[PDB]
Amino acid sequence: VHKHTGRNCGRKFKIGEPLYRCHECGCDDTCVLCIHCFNPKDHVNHHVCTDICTEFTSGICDCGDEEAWNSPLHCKAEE
Ligand SMILES: [Zn+2]
Ligand SMILES: [Zn+2]
Ligand SMILES: [Zn+2]
Repeated sequence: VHKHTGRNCGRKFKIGEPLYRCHECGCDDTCVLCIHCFNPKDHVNHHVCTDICTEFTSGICDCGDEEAWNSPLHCKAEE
């Protein structure tokens, strides 16, 4: 399971995969969540940007890295 209780997700994105950013929740605009972690319940009427990962925008999921977020998140994998 994609659960990562007690630590950061750190799941590396692949080309073509969805990445989730939130204007208000994200510390900065490099702060991202993977599909397994992003919980819509955390972001009702938030300005959520879901992009498709390309060759350029390569990185990792920030779920569970509390320094990357302004609000406490509730991992979707944990459900
Ligand atoms: Zn994740
Ligand atoms: Zn997570
Ligand atoms: Zn949000």
